[PDB]
Amino acid sequence: MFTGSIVAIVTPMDEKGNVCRASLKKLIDYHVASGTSAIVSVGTTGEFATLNHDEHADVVMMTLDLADGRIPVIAGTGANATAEAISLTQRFNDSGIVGCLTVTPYYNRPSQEGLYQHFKAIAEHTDLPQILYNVPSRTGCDLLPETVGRLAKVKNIIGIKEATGNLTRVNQIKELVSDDFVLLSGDDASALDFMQLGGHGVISVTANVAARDMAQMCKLAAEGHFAEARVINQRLMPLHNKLFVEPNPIPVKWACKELGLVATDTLRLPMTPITDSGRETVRAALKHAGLL
Amino acid sequence: MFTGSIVAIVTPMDEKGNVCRASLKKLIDYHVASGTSAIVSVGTTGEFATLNHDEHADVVMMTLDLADGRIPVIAGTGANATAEAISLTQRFNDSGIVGCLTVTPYYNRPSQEGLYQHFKAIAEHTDLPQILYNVPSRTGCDLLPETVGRLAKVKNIIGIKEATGNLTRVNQIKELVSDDFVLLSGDDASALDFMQLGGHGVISVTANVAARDMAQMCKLAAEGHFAEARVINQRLMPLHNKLFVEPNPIPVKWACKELGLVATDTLRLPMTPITDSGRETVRAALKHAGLL
Amino acid sequence: MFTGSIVAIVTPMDEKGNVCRASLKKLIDYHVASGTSAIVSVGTTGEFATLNHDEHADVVMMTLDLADGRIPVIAGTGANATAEAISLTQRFNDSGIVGCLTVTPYYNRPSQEGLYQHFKAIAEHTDLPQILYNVPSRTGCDLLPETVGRLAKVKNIIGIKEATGNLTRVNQIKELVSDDFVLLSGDDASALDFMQLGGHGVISVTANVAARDMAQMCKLAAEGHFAEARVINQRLMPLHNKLFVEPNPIPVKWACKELGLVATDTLRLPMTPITDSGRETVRAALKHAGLL
Amino acid sequence: MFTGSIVAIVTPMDEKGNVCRASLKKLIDYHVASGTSAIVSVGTTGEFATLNHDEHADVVMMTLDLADGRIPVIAGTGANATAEAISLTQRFNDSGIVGCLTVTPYYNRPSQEGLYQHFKAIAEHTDLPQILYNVPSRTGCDLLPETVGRLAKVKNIIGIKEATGNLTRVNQIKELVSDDFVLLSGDDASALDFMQLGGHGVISVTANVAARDMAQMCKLAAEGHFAEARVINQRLMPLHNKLFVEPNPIPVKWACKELGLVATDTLRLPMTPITDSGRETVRAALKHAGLL
Ligand SMILES: [K+]
Ligand SMILES: [K+]
Ligand SMILES: [K+]
Ligand SMILES: [K+]
Ligand SMILES: [K+]
Ligand SMILES: [K+]
Ligand SMILES: [K+]
Ligand SMILES: [K+]
Repeated sequence: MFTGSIVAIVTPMDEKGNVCRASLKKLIDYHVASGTSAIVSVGTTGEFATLNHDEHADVVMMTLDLADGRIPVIAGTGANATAEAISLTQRFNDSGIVGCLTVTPYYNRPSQEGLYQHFKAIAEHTDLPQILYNVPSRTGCDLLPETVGRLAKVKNIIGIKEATGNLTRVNQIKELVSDDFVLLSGDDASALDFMQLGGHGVISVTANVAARDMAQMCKLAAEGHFAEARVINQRLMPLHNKLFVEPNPIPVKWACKELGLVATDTLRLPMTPITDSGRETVRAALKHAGLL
Repeated sequence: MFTGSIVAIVTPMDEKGNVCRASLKKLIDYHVASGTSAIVSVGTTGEFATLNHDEHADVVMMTLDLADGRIPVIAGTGANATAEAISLTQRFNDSGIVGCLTVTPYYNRPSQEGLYQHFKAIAEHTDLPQILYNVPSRTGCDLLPETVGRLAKVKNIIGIKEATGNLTRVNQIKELVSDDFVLLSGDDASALDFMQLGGHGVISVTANVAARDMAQMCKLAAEGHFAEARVINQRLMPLHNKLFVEPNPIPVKWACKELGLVATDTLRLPMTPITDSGRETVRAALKHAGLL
Repeated sequence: MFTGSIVAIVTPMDEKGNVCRASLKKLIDYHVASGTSAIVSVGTTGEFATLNHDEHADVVMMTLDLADGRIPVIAGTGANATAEAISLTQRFNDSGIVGCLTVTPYYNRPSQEGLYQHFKAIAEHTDLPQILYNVPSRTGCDLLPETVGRLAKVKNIIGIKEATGNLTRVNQIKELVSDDFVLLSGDDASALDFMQLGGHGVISVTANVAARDMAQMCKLAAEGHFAEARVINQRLMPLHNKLFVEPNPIPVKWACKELGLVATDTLRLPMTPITDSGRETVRAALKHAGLL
Repeated sequence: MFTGSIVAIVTPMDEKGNVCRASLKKLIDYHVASGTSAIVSVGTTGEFATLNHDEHADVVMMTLDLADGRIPVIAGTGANATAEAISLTQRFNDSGIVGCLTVTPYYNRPSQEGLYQHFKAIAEHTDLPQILYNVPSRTGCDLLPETVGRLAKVKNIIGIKEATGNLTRVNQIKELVSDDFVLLSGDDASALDFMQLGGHGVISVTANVAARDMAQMCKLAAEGHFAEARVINQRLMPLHNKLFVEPNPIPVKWACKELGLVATDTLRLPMTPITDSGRETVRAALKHAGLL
């Protein structure tokens, strides 16, 4: 499933920074009960940067085992070297994931033609649906609508997570792709706007702690009930902003701990513990959302 | 060693995309003959992003072997996970490198406290000198002067490669650190200005192809002869700009090939071959510098 | 009238840079026949910068006389000194204009509180409806949604022309103002998106040469027929971009000459004649729109 | 005359918002005693935006009268319409000013060809020396080095106030102009760096309140004594930053009042009185500089 509220799920850790199976179970149960459409496993919010390929595959496989067929799982699979992306994708072929979320190469700043060759090569070598991921503020490069148009002609490139926050991208892309290509926001604060312009859903950080409200917001949006959706969005807006008051996923992991969804808020370096001022901002946002 | 013209050396490849030992030897001999001060091996221009850690280590070790003590070698050792950076650095402990060039984590956008903890942990697990490297256009992170001050207190953090192109940073950093902390430019087009303000050298892309001119420019600067240095700078300014007409190191590899310094201009995806227009542009820049 | 397609009309000039009454008549007749909602007289596109207060008032009065009750006229009235804005507004009180379009002070970069006092003072001293105008790329300051919310409580501050091109502003403002407050795009390339998010119309440059299509696009948008509107917008998109290929209103005046709507494309310094390359780009855009 | 520390002098006002002659005399005497090189009258810091042209001229003429030949006076003379700039400049022909400071047109965002034609027309209608002034954060326009080169060929265009804060511009401009073209900083916080790179002085906000320190800093720079100059710079760096904690000249007027240099800190809307927090911040900066 590639529409609606999709959670960019945390990778909960114990105090030593190893994956906490019990906490992950609790989250997956929460998303199944709360109507989340799908789970993105080991994306950005899942600390893809700091897990190696083996830990990464283990978390995706644990997620699939715990989901037990009840919710679809999408794996984070991007890399900044095309061979590495291909490699990582092969590990998931026939795993039971429904698709991959693959970020533009970071740090090396490829050209548009380089992005086109990168994602074309990845798609060629799997039968899994690929969702492109554009987030220039993190990567240093910006996959432009013209190149998305080119890539959308590849049979298994099926959509994009557009995290620029630049809402003009929705209809720039839409006009260049077919009606079945999925447009997903990657920017929780602008996501409702993104859906109102023609987007199909959101791959969300806020959904980690407000799963039911996110799922209902996205359904109302899909039905065209934007005024109703916006009431929900206004209650969630402080979270949409304050989950980034310190680097993601520092705030959202602390929030999940505060709600009791995970045992510890531990992260791996270079992520560091939430500051006291951040705890206060985040808990105020949680209370605005009605969650505490 | 950590002053003057330091080349950010290309990792020359064969047509298959693997290191070309004959080409590497030819470059290293060229830098020895030309008066280059040091070699940074497998930094950004060396394709750090697309070599695996074994491949990376092999290139460093080969470079050291071929240098044969004639020219000091600094290894690129950054990572966006602190554990990974510590592992990569440990590969080189007792190798013969003189220090490490370690980039701010990319993609995961840590806080300044995160950057402090990351670089301090790395510095604690080695005796090698550490050069911090700040290049926010690539990483999504900006290591601010205040934080560089805090880190400069760690015994083996000894300098910074400042690749913002923002020349105010020179004296902002200089006032927070001791007189022996080295300030190196990471932006060829502003590097002579950077030295004019107090910087000690440059880790240079241009020096791949204008090694003697860059070493002479930097000597003239260190001696206070800025007008004479500027004449050299003006001859090189089109290369300083046009070696980034397509993503680095696409242009500089082509230029190396055109000058007969390497056998092929092959790179790894997502870097792609230079365009025809790019070739013309770089060729004009080489003609301007008097190299072709 | 403060909804639909509102034209930011050129001030047509003869070869000496004086207002050409015959050309202005022709434009006004064109807008009446083409279903334009209202005319903004001596706004940015009308060369407010280069007319003095007397020429400015004369053009607004000539526009009103030529309109002859058939189309509403809004006057550009902004200034960067609050006393000057008040002064200029008084000249129009009881002129027959329906409202004023008042830009944030330019060059002096006032605070939000300064913007609040500026526009509050202007509104206090007239009974005319005021439409606020935010265009940071020109002024150096950005009237933020919180301040718009404060100002919208003033009885005669009735709407905003939002020219940031940042579409998140639509619902940030909407949630802070009453349902009768008018939200108007000032960015033709994003205007349809702006209306789809809840905006009420556009104060448009493109409407100078595509009045009928703009009027129909905005009506379809108001009715919620966004797919139908978007077909029109895609035919107009090259104009929406290429009317800014050189500084506005250089392209649109040349376009109006090419269509025969005005006798000359003359402007006042520091605007200079369209380049040959600009003529070619603009005429290609006109042909894409079906206008030539 | 056009080197060293040039003060961008405040236009001190009474409580009604009109020029305070006693205050103006007190400032001018202060600059004479302090070793300030020249006075820019009714530039940006002098509230050019909120004085009418008669008021502006009166302030210039009063300043000249009070200077009584003891200190040279440069008039602010910019406008965003070329005709208006020519008129304002003509008011001062034979006045006794030594030159004019003329800003790039603001708001109307002319092209580089437009900027060339605007400044060349102005220079053609006077015998007075013209200092170009580039401050894109205020104007929406950036006068690039190439264009400054073209303009430097006009006999009476003799320098530039470069207020981008982008220090690469120093040597970019210097290489395109003759040795007698004057380069002045318009950014106090980077001005010592700007002089280190080859600039000839600063048109300074800080010099309103630290005139002797700024003149001594600039003398030390001209002589090549940068380390000694930097000590002065470090003492002043909090003022250089915090005189813009609220929009200029809000902080610097308050500071002048607090030091007893002017009778009131009144400004004209849309500038508003300093906030309490701003007062505390500026006061701390004055204490750091040793002035309070
Ligand atoms: K990693
Ligand atoms: K497809
Ligand atoms: K990699
Ligand atoms: K140290
Ligand atoms: K004007
Ligand atoms: K109102
Ligand atoms: K004014
Ligand atoms: K000249």
